[PDB]
Amino acid sequence: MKKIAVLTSGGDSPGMNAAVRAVVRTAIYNEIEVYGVYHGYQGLLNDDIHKLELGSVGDTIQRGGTFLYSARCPEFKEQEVRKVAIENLRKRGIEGLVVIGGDGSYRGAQRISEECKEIQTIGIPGTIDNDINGTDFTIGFDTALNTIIGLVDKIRDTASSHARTFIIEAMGRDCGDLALWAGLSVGAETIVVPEVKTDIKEIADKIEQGIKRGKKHSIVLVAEGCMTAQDCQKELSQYINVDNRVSVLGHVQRGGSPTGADRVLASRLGGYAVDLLMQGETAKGVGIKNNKIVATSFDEIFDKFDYSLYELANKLSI
Amino acid sequence: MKKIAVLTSGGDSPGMNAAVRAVVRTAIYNEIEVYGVYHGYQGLLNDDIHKLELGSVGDTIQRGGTFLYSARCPEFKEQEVRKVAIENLRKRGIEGLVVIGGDGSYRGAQRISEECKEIQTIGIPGTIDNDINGTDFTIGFDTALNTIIGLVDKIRDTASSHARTFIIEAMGRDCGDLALWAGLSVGAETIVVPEVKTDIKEIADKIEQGIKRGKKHSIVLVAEGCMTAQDCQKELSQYINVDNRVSVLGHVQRGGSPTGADRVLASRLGGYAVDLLMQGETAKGVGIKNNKIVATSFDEIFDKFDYSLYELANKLSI
Ligand SMILES: Nc1ncnc2c1ncn2[C@@H]1O[C@H](COP(=O)(O)OP(=O)(O)NP(=O)(O)O)[C@@H](O)[C@H]1O
Ligand SMILES: Nc1ncnc2c1ncn2[C@@H]1O[C@H](COP(=O)(O)OP(=O)(O)NP(=O)(O)O)[C@@H](O)[C@H]1O
Repeated sequence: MKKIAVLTSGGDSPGMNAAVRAVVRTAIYNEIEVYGVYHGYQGLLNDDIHKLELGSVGDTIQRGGTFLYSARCPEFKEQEVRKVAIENLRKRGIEGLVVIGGDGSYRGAQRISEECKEIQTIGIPGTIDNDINGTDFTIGFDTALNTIIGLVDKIRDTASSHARTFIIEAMGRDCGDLALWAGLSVGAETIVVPEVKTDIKEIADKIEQGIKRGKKHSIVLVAEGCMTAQDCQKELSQYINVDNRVSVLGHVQRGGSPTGADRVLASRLGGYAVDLLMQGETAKGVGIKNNKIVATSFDEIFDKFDYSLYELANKLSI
Repeated sequence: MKKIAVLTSGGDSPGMNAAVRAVVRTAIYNEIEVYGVYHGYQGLLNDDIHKLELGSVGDTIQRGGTFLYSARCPEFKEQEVRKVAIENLRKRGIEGLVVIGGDGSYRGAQRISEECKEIQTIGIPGTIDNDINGTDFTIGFDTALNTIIGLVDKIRDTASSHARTFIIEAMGRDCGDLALWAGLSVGAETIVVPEVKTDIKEIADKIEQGIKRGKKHSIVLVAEGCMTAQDCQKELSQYINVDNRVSVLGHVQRGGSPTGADRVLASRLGGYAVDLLMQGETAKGVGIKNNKIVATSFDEIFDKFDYSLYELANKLSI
């Protein structure tokens, strides 16, 4: 393991920079040359590979997004195209490749191990979802959660007092963890998530039942996987008279400085990824499982929901 | 278990309110009457006990500190004094008492179980320290960590550019976790903690060795357990010419809105505490051990340091 490349792919999440920083610093410290791949897997095809120094990642740990960029490269689903990406690494004597992204970007990394015995591949879970296997939390999740806390606190403060209701759309993809954790933290009366059978009657039953009993504003937190905020406002107007503040949080949830948890967590995994490449291991995602740093094969990853925590959220509301 | 009292003791930490909120809501939901004890154990002697309703804890989850207050009651170390506190609960038909504080406040709770078979006692780890046994993190730690991130980022931004060095004092008590996690997150070149043998020569060796090699500012993060910030500035002037920004963070670290992690973590433990009182258990601290909610006897608690994570911090700096 004498040369390592690293790349960022998929949705950008807070701590991607810290993770890169960790990989670069760890590698150079172990006398490995490191190459920054720009623009996700698009970069990989464009031969947008550049050698990185210790200074390349100064003043980054606190930075939102990724300083190598990210892309969608839907063409990376093809053997023939991926051939051109492996050559670009092959020709340059790169033996290890580190991928920081979601479960989609992992699949790309799994392929490269399958289609090139010469390149070791490791995955680092840079995503907001908490959707990734073999890790309890992903790098981005804790930051997003607070971003939602904050923006909710701001909708509250910038609102008319006539507003009884806050139908708030939170980002995950197919995973209701964000909305459950965010819902709990802003003390939301309803939480709508793809994992629990959603009773709109019951939710309107509740809003009518406790506001009009003297509640300032109820807030409903909604997982994008489950439905849109406007959908929830539509479906709730089917029982009850409410249209008060359909706030569609969106891509702001992806931005902002990583919180402490993500910087630390990113750094540990960024390091670990480098250790495992030197150990000669491959085709694994790294993570934190039961407060323990671990590696899980891309096999096991592609072959979570705490209903307890959800029930508690509802105990705490009424 | 028909009546529960709850109290906050010791240093106030972010999420104490969320924890109370959780206890109150959970108890009432299970048709238990709940009593708010004001001013820590001082309240307990003053008979500052008041019945709480669901509304008593509205608009609190996001609030810093505790709305029942906290006190130092050094007199609570005495059998005779504690007699008067047990009567005050005894006379009122209170069968369970919930204590939210540090390991000091736990000891008080352990006593009451030992000196009253009639009152079940549970402890919830509301403290910044991360000093408490049977829990990986305490309620307050994640919030504090970001408070340090933020205030450091502000010292940076509000500083002259002539300043090469930032000797920053972080709060823990006898535990260097905060300074290690904070140190890592602001990318600090030195981290001074009570657990590792501190080489001041080596630290000045490093500042001289890399600033004067073109580094804007080095930051040194210092655990209060280990030494004062001024002590570190003094001891460093014994090798090298530096006195640039001895910022003594202090009690601001205790304040501020809890982050997401602490609200959630507080809520889970606040609930769990109530469950365990109904289950008939006693003299335990609750917590989260290897991503699992657990209870540990006050016995085991009074009978952590990741040197790996510390080593990584130093790999990532130079
Ligand atoms: N199933 C797949 N097979 C091969 N390559 C893939 C696959 N899925 C994704 N990729 C490649 O990796 C990129 C990742 O896209 P995407 O699935 O949006 O990222 P993600 O890593 O899941 N992040 P997020 O969108 O936050 O979940 C795609 O643009 C492709 O370039
Ligand atoms: N060893 C003890 N025995 C009996 N009572 C105690 C003991 N230590 C503390 N107390 C009581 O509990 C309070 C807690 O004080 P302290 O040790 O400051 O709190 P803590 O819970 O450790 N929080 P922190 O200061 O953040 O660590 C004291 O003021 C006493 O009222």
